[PDB]
Amino acid sequence: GSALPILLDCDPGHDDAIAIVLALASPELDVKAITSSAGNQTPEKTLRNVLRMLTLLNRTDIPVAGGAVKPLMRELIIAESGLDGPALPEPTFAPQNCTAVELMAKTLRESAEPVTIVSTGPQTNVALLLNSHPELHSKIARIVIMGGAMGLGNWTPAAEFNIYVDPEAAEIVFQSGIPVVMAGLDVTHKAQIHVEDTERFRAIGNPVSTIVAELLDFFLEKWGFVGAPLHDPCTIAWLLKPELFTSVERWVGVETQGKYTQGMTVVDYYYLTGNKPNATVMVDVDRQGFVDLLADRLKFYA
Amino acid sequence: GSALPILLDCDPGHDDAIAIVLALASPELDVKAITSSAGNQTPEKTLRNVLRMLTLLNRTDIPVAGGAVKPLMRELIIAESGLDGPALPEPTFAPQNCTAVELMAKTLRESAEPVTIVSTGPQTNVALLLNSHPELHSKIARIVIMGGAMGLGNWTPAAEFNIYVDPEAAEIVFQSGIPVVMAGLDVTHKAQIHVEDTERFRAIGNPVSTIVAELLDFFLEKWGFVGAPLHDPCTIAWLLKPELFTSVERWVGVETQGKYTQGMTVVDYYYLTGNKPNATVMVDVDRQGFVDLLADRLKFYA
Amino acid sequence: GSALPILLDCDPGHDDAIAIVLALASPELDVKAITSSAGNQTPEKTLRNVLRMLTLLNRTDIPVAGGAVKPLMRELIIAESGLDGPALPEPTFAPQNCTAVELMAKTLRESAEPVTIVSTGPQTNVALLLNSHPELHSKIARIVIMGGAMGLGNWTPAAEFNIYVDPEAAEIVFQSGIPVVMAGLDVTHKAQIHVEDTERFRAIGNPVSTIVAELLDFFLEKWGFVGAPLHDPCTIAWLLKPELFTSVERWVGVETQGKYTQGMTVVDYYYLTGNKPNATVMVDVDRQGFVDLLADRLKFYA
Amino acid sequence: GSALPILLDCDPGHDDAIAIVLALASPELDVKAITSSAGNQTPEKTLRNVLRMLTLLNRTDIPVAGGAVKPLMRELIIAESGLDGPALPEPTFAPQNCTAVELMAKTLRESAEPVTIVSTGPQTNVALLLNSHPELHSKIARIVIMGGAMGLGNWTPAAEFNIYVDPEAAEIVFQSGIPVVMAGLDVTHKAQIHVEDTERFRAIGNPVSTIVAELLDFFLEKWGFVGAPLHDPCTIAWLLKPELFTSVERWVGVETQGKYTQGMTVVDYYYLTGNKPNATVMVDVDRQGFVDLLADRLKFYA
Ligand SMILES: OC[C@H]1O[C@@H](O)[C@H](O)[C@@H]1O
Ligand SMILES: OC[C@H]1O[C@@H](O)[C@H](O)[C@@H]1O
Ligand SMILES: OC[C@H]1O[C@@H](O)[C@H](O)[C@@H]1O
Ligand SMILES: OC[C@H]1O[C@@H](O)[C@H](O)[C@@H]1O
Ligand SMILES: [Ca+2]
Ligand SMILES: [Ca+2]
Ligand SMILES: [Ca+2]
Ligand SMILES: [Ca+2]
Repeated sequence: GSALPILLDCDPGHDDAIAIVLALASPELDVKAITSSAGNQTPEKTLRNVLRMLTLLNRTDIPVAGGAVKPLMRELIIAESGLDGPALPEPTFAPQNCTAVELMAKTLRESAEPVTIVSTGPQTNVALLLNSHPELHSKIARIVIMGGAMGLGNWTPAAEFNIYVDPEAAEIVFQSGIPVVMAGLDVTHKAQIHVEDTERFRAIGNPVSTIVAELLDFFLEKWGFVGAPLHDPCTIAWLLKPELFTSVERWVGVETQGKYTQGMTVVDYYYLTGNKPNATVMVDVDRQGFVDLLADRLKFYA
Repeated sequence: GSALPILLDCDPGHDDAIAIVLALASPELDVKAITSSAGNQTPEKTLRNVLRMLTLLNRTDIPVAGGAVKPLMRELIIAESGLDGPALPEPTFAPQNCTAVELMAKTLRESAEPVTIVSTGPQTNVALLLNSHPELHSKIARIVIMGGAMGLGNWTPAAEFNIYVDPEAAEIVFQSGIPVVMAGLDVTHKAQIHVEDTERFRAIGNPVSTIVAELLDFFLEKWGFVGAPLHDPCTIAWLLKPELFTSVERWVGVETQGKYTQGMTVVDYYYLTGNKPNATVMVDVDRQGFVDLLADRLKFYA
Repeated sequence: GSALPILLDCDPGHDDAIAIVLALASPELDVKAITSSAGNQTPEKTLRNVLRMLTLLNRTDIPVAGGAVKPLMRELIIAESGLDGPALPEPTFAPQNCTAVELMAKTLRESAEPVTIVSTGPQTNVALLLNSHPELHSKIARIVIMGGAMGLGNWTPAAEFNIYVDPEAAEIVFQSGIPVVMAGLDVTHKAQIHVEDTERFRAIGNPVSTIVAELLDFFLEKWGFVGAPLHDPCTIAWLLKPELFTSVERWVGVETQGKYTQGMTVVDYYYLTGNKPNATVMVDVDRQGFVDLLADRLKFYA
Repeated sequence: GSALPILLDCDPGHDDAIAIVLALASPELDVKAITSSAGNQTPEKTLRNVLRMLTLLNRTDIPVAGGAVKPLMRELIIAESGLDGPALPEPTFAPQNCTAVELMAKTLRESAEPVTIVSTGPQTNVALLLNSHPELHSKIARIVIMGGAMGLGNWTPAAEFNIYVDPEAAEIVFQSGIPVVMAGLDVTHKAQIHVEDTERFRAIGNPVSTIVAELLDFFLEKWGFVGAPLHDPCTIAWLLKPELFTSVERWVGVETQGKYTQGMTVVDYYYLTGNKPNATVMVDVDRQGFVDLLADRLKFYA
């Protein structure tokens, strides 16, 4: 029958690109559209990068649209192409002549079943969709994000990059009443790709496994990591094999006003507030299992 | 030739309704659509009220769409129909099968010239349009709002109602780079309709002038007002006869974080900041001239 | 209140252009869109001509779309710009990024009341609308055409030009079950503009009355006419002042198969068939009254 | 990579339904939409039948739209549900809120590559698409029809049913300049399913192979057939395995005017006219190979 319908919103970005690769190697998922957010790079670059990845993967049938050019209430800060390392093809196809929100809305309207949204850059497009289309909330099964940290941030002391870029958009997502699943730094810093794992991917032997290895190569070349955290593919991996993860439901609030804490995801892990949980927070992963999943799925491109 | 194209976004609301009446009596203006915001009443009620007013005025040709159901990042607070007083007709037509933002976007796309947006409730729809359609900013001539106060607020000590309902949306408007014109309480509290003026409107003698009088009657039945301030029609009046007003260009910022000041419009009247002006702020009005304008235009419905 | 909503489909064409002028000088009518058919000239030229006329008339607010590039089942035959004579402005605006049928459909969907279609070239676009949008038939009040002849044709012995170009499309219109009103050659050959009438239009003295005179000049420079028949404006004139015309309801069939009669409108004037009437056929006009109407309306452009 | 994109337009109809089954069991094909034509049954029934088949097959992700309610220029004639025999599920999903032509156009616009149209009922929707969207012809790779007969007809002496229902639409398709491939009665009368073949399908053992057998059962219960011709699946079979067929390129004209020959496909097999070929005409099939293909593909539903 039909697969699980998903909308992927992202800002490639090496790990976003690997998330695309993993999703497209997974027949359990039906990627309905890919839209670009601005974060890792400027909106022109993230859009171009989605197109190049879909060109590489011979999935020009998936509609693409460029999203918001900046955060809701803040100027854009960025992380020279945004996908440096491998030689990638020029796009062989054009994005749709609409915005990301328009393409997401069209998908939700057209759909006969609730759609899962996966957003692995700043939450700007997702927030705009939620606020502008209250009539389509019933068509959203859940929103699976890469962003936030119960613990320390990777951009400012308290904040992870994606949330920091657009804290207001993230807060809108968490306040929306739609189930939210969060792959924060607590899980992604455990999802490390060691040099031996990149070697393993390279040894798979096909052009896509090679490109994935090259993407991983370039990024790697105080945190105390053995290998590089591979953040965005944790969202897709969780959809495919949730048994690889430990996840808890807690209340999460995004700080938008603090002097020293803008963009922090405040997670009420110990039930200190009266707040009902609004998110599933990933807190652990079987790292070898995660690597095994990526390696197995890369055989799709043989 | 063609008139000045406008998009009217509002939350009727007695003064919003009078603003509709004034706009539709003015051949210099071409009202392209009317959309409803939530503020004065719930979104179902403000939508119904737009429809009832257009039914009354025999302008069922103007497309109508309901907007956002709540503020961007806040729960809705409201000011039992929202237009109490006169007996109004049930709607004879349906709203468009799209959202307010969709209808605004379609208008801007279709337009051969920049369109003036007039927004007299909370700025929620306008902000969603600005953020979701960066490609359409060049199609927006200016945004004329009723909201804010250089001086004291009418809802909280520092904040006027429309801005207070959605401070984030108002801030997005003021930060947008599109010319903004503000009819705040500084001007609207001067735009008082005295009992003698309502008598004058009633003496015009047609069904619409009568309804306007009834709307004014009901609202009237510490501020030190002689008559009731008629806020929202100041936006339309400024478009028709700017010579009735004194306006200055200053920097305006909307407070979104303060303990005691959320929703305040902070106006740098005395050039104390380094900030370049982003708004035209109305600070005075020829009150009798404003009343004369309304009375003259009401003859349209003879 | 609101005016009579119309969709104008045409192939300018000097008389089509004069029909546009007359319609836009008439506040009783609300021209919702103008679309171009191919007939008098190629589809690129008729589209350009609509745009030039709307530019001249300062009505760039009326949306324009190009229609079908050829007849349904036949190659295009045409009557070097298609509006030769006057110097006309280059367009200052673009057509909509949709087809004529799409623009007509959007209009009908958006409308709160049945819309009158006026089609003064071949019926190609109208037929495509009727067949492709059966759900919108209830939104069409009537279809007013310029085309056909109860008597002799002006293109082949039995056929008038517009019907001859696309007989199948015309037959679809007449078979549609929507009220059809026909300004055929029986009426239009009586609607002659004499040299003295063109002088009168020229003496009105404004740039548009001058252009109309120039259009009439050029066309004029066996039929036994005193002046040139002004065909297409008879449709608009009938909407404005039906009392200027004598019209009868009869059955009309369009010949699509005959050896010698393709494109003939067969009118059962004497009730010789069992067929129920499907059209209002204009058979007479008060010519001076028609000229008076045009001259009076041209004062609009003073 | 991505599969071959197709638009399926059909009027189920037992063989149309089997064509849907075959297409959805074939990963080489990406069915972008299914639209309904009127022919075998009324338009309400063919639409319902598409929905029931997609419900059965768990492919509610494929968008569906109802098409034209009657032939272009003729009243509808039909072949009590239109899919009698098996118990089928009620639809679990709704058709799109647009017409067939609108859905086809949207698909063609959105597509990054030319799309193959397969039409197995009357050509009404396809013709409307071709005439109304000349700008999208370059997005149509080819049109594969079931219809016509080089030899004798199955509805009137000279005409096959699908062409007879709408000869004008078929003629528009053949005149369009887009490559046309025709599975006429010459091939479909050879594509017979014997009782032993239905037994074989039934022995495959899954719910879908069972339903296919039931559909074949009911239809069977002067022509000189051993088994029932299975017409519409020949189009899909030709796309999957053209080596099963013998096909020739010849000129084909559809008769629309004849006294005794309306709806005939006139095939210039012996090059007697000066006309350049406009169609690929299927003239032979490896019947056992065709049955083998259906049986192999039915294993998809195990
Ligand atoms: O902080 C993690 C995020 O930063 C970006 O660099 C990655 O794409 C990821 O989504
Ligand atoms: O505070 C003024 C605003 O409050 C509302 O009651 C009016 O409609 C006006 O827009
Ligand atoms: O035959 C009359 C028609 O021919 C065209 O030349 C005119 O525009 C008119 O519509
Ligand atoms: O004549 C063959 C056609 O008739 C219909 O009954 C079938 O579905 C097929 O498409
Ligand atoms: Ca990312
Ligand atoms: Ca208001
Ligand atoms: Ca004409
Ligand atoms: Ca069929």
